Amino acid sequence: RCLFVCRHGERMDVVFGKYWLSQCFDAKGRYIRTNLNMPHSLPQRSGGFRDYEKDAPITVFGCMQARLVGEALLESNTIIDHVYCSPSLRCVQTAHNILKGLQQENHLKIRVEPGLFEWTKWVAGSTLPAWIPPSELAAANLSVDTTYRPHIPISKLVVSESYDTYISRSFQVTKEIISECKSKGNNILIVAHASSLEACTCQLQGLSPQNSKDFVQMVRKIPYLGFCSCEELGETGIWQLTDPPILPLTHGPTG
Amino acid sequence: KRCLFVCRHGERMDVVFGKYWLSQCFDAKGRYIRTNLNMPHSLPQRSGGFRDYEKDAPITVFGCMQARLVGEALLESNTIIDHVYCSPSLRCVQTAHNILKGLQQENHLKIRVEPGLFEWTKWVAGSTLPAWIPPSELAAANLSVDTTYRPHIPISKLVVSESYDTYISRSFQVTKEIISECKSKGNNILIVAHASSLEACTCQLQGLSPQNSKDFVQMVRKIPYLGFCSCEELGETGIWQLTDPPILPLTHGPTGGFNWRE
Repeated sequence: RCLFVCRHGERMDVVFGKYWLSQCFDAKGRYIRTNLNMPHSLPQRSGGFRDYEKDAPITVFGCMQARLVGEALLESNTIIDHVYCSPSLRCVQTAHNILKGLQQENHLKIRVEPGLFEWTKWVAGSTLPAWIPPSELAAANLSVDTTYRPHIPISKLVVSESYDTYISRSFQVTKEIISECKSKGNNILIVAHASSLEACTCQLQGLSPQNSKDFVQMVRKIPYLGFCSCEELGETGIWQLTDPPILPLTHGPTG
Repeated sequence: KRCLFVCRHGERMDVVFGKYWLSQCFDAKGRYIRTNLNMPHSLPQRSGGFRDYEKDAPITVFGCMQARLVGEALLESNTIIDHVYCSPSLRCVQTAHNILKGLQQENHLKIRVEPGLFEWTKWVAGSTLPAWIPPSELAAANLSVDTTYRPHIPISKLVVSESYDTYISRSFQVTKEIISECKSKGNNILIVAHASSLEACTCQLQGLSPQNSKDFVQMVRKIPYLGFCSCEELGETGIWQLTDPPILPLTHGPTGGFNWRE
């Protein structure tokens, strides 16, 4: 029926900088917040807090951005039946807070899908980031499904992949996600990255894939929690872009 | 100890959505139809209709949240607030109200609306002051305002298109009046007002020399929303000095991407 793709919320490493860990972790590794936009606590990572370097969480206003989207979906009576998300912490946290706003934290389990991760050229680093596994996510108070079997596993991701690769696996996973939810529920929410909003949806329309230049141009346009929607053309296998069921979310900075 | 806290209002509708945010939000009949998640679900009705919003804009949803977090931080630091005053601008009143909610003092503290805390009237467009909402109408619209309170500088005493050092002066007098009336009835005072107010209300209180207008404006434009400065007094002396704020600062960025799509 309907596919909703949206981008994650505000990130710590963007608002507070590349050296943000020095602003919230002391010598002994204790978390000490220095700003009201930093969350009261952060999950423990199986490996230490330097794993946050490559996999930063969302800010307190990131949680709000997500929650308002959640609440907006509830106010418009848009029922989400399954939620998928990228393995990035920021994406999981965004997905979780959308559910809080949806009043469905204790009825839906988020399906962490590595195939939804962004184009690996934009990794700020040499290797893939250490992601927090589903089991360890659930224990950090994020509503994930430890049962879920990913269509693309972590090992299948090529470090520093190419445009054609990324676009291809984006299409496969979306197609796969669309298949395994046909029998169960009407609407599907993907919570992922700016790139995901374009790559995952381009062929869904039946329109030819735009080249990498016109794709970067399209990706820089998407805001935090930027939210798009696709409707199924009867049962034709092509989906067209609909007007989203909620209003857009715009705000400035502190100044 | 005895502290004075001065903080700027939260994010404004007319900055985020522009001078003509009304044309977006209100239809021909005067019905409020929000077009963004950062717009509140409703707005208070005004005496002269929605066109009164032109020069007295409300805060945004994120503006409300900013105020809420600051209130919650104050509660977490165990900072008791005994009195709260605000500029008569709707944005300041609403900011103060949401600070009280985070503080869990909505139904205990009553905000004192004080026209002398209003910003420099040179920044008001036209040759006429904003159609402010009176305290009685404010209470009726769910903002914990003190209807009893009698302002030190009423609306009629405000000079339209006033000069810098006049603004500087009345800011100084009003702060001193506010301090003086609260001396016997408690310790900590919160003032919720404008960017200019942080330097204006506290400069000469600390004996410091006010800056000239040009240097003043430059400083003013750096103060973030809910920017929060603090002053402490040495016992019963009337000598005030700057102190570290008893809460953390608040910083966040914009929504990003494009402002307009499709």
